[PDB]
Amino acid sequence: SMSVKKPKRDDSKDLALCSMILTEMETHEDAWPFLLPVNLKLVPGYKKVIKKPMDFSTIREKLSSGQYPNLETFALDVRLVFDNCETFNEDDSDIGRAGHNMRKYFEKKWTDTFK
Repeated sequence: SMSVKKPKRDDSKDLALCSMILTEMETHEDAWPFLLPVNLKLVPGYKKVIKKPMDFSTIREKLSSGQYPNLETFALDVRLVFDNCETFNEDDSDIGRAGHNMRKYFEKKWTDTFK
């Protein structure tokens, strides 16, 4: 509350560390469904169904231009990529499986780096 603060967690490396996690996600062999925005002209149903599209290239641009206020807003956009994928793709599809694999990969790096 006013003039009463918990001790200061060092957040000065968060930007660099989220960049490293994102590089590791970008270079994973199963990243290909997630590298670029879904083409809304060429994929029927996507525009109407997926209210907030997100992809790794869009996160990389937001990261590089100071559009994440903190490391939690960064994790929210990564998770959004996988939540969108589960909404649109069957679990038993190449893209569906890719999404589960990447979410697992992300969540481990996240815990090991920050928790």
